[PDB]
Amino acid sequence: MSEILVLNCGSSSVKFALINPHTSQSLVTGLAENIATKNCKVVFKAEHKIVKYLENGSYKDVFEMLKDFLVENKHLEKIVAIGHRVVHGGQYFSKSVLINADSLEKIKACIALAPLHNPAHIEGIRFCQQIFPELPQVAVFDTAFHQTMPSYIAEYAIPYELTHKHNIRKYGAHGTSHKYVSEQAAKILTQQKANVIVAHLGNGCSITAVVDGKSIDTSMGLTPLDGLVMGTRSGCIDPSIFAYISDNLGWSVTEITNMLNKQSGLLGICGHNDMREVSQLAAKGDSLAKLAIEIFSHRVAKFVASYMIYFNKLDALVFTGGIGENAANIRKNIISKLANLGFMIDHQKNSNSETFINSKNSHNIMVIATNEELMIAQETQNLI
Amino acid sequence: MSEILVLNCGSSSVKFALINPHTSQSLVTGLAENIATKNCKVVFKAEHKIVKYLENGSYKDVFEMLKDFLVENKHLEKIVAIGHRVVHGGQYFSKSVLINADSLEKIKACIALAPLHNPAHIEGIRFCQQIFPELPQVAVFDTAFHQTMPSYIAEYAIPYELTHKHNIRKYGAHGTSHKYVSEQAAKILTQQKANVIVAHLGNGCSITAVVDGKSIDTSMGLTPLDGLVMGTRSGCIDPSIFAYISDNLGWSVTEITNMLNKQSGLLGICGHNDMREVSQLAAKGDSLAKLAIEIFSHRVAKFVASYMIYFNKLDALVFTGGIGENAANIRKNIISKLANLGFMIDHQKNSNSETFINSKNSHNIMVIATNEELMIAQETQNLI
Repeated sequence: MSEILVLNCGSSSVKFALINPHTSQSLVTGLAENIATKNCKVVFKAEHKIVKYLENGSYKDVFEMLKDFLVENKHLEKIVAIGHRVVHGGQYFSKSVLINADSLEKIKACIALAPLHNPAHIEGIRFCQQIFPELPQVAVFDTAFHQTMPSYIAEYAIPYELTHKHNIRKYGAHGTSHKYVSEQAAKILTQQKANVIVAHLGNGCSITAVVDGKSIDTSMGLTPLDGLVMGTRSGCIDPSIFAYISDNLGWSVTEITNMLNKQSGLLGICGHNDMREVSQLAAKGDSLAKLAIEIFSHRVAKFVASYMIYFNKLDALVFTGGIGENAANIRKNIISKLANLGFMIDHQKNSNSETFINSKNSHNIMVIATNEELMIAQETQNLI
Repeated sequence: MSEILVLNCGSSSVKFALINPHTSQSLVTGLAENIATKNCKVVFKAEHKIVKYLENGSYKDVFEMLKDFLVENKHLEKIVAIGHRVVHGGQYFSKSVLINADSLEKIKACIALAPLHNPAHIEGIRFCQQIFPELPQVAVFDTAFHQTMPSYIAEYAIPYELTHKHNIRKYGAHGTSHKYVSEQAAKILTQQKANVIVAHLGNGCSITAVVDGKSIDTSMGLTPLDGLVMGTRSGCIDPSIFAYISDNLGWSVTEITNMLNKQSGLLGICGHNDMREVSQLAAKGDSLAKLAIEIFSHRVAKFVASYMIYFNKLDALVFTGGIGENAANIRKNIISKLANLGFMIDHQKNSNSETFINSKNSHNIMVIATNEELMIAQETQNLI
């Protein structure tokens, strides 16, 4: 009957789920958003949906409302631990860990590496210590899975001292998703270990080569900004743009970096960050939306192609994430761009988002739902 | 019997060659260095090498000395035109052009794209207008060849206004070498234009996908900093490194960019920028030199793999440039990493850098010497 409270704390949002690790069931899921604004609200999804508005609600208010809900609905007594999604564990963590003085010190040190992510994770952990004092807590790092990437792949071609004294290298992210999905792939294919390429396509997008079950290369970088085109993130770009923009427009590094993270990607190209809206606009003939789809899909194809280098035999190309799981048109586009590499879609299977969507003469092409919350619950249960 | 004078006019240097476009023969080559300093000197290489020192010689003094040499050795009368290398032609130039007020205006508008070179190119042209008034002049752009890249490939995923108002996109470079080499490959391979991937590996390194003789994708970006690992340039790196260094170490955009351009690449990794010295050190057992070679070679292999998407049938992978033409160990290492993609080297053919260096069961792998000065002479001849 034990449950794990799973959290993903963001700058103005808290995503939560109550999961039974023994049954793998998600009993309650929810999302607080627009925190610290007049539009603050918390959506609870249990048997039925309940939306609770809290004008000007703070992060602490949100946690108190979450606790109130757990108490009133008699979940608090069943909860044995809290698992936190933490984006960046730097070179410190290659697996999940209990939250205590040491791990917290390290998570704090990694703020430098993921300044747009780790502060909120830590704030969440602190609220939980205050509000659920007697529960053990676990951190599950989106960089952990990628810690197996070898130096010749992960390191950049920069001064030794920057690499080693300042820990600058490729870390990747979405690790929990890539781990969960690649393990699911091996299970479905009845393999002990997966040899797959996993494309996690959602608001953020990344892709990872998994060889014998371990990440060997991945698209995000020092931070989740790098690699694929995303909702508001640029992904790959010539570092020369900093000097160019600074010299010519006078923007600061902070301003340029904010633009790459918040005003770029699909949003920058066509004016919409939501791929669903972009698809609908493109279908109606919007030229920029159509272009955004081409740039997005072509870059995914280029990464898949590049990762073929790692495989004597590729078990499967796997789609996951909000877009990967649901957007048949995007999967079709990416696969059409991979025709020369022996990938081919079965349109009927694709339209239904089946587990396998490839035709007969093609590498396996799979659609697998990610479940980061369940993975976090399991990682957490393992440590208590 | 006619001759073309080929120039690369830099801020403190003039590289020159006298070429017969019809016989393809380079009659004289040379380099003026340290112009307007105590150590100003001009090297002339014809039958033998001659070094002429000219303490504090002006850029104008250099040109008069060049003229004097061409008069004294009876070359001047045979010269029919002057071809100028221009590093960046933006979106204005997709081919070589005769120099006139119009084209000069356009070149001037590209200054922001190459702020340290395009001015020196222009000044050199003006010196030539004064000193060789009778001769037609042609500009040949390192960026022109890549102007066939389609927008969904060349554009970054950034705000529309940055792309279009401010011309921020991938331009690539080494265009004159990629064009010349793919042209040579076409003469050797089949009846049609070449379908080849060209890896130009020298002090700068870039790789290009050429389909039916036209560039469709290439590794350098806005400037020649991006893409492959090079002697002192980082190539690809997470843009997030700017905020990290600026915020944590307090460096300026200029200092960070200088670091990526001048202290990175092989030099940054192992302490040596010259690939020959890196190879020699690695061969004696230096593990960092070995790592530098692994990082360098793997990145080339990743780009080759990524470019496979463009080809129904790849005609050849082609190595060129100072390293590509001469470094058998480096080519062997790169092809080694491409084993899963059906590339295999023949060691004895590789040892002599033969036209074909692949073994029996392999895509074609070639070594073709580049000759950018000849290409500039041919482009120039074509317009006069």
